[PDB]
Amino acid sequence: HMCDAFVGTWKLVSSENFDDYMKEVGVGFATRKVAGMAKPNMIISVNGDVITIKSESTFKNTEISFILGQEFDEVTADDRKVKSTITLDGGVLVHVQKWDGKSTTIKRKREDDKLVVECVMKGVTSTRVYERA
Ligand SMILES: Cc1cc(S(=O)(=O)Nc2ccsc2C(N)=O)c(Cl)cc1Cl
Repeated sequence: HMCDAFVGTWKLVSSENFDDYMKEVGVGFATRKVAGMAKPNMIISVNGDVITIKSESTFKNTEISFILGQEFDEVTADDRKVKSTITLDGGVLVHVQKWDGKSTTIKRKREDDKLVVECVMKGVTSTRVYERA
C-alpha cells in the first residue's frame, strides 16, 4: 500500500523552469524545444513490490518498472542511459539518476489533489504539477 496515493493516471497541468533544468542536465536545443511543448500523461501502478511509471506524450513514451532501493537501468526521454535508484523518504518518491559522472534527483509527492514533481540538477529546480486525468 506504499504508494497507494500515487497510483492512477495523471496529466501535466503546469511547469516552471523546465527549460533551465534541461539545460543544466545537458539536453540539446531541439530536444528541449519539443520536450518543453509536451503535456505528458504519467500512469503509475503497483503490482506487489514492483512500481511502474509510464509517461505517454507526443514527444516520447517512456516506462520504468522498479523495486524501491534496487538500482536499475533507465533510458530517459532525452535519450540518456542512466543508472537509477528510487526510494520512499517520508512519503516522497526520491529518484536519483547517475550518468557520465553526473547526478540528478527527481522527487514525486502528493500535495492536495496534485502530484508535484521536482527535478533538481545542481542549483536548478523545475516544478511540474500533475492532476488526475
Ligand atoms: C526530457 C525530460 C523529460 C522529463 S518528463 O517530465 O518525465 N517528460 C516526459 C516523459 C515522457 S515524454 C516526456 C515529454 N516531455 O515529452 C523529465 Cl522528468 C526530465 C527530462 Cl530531462
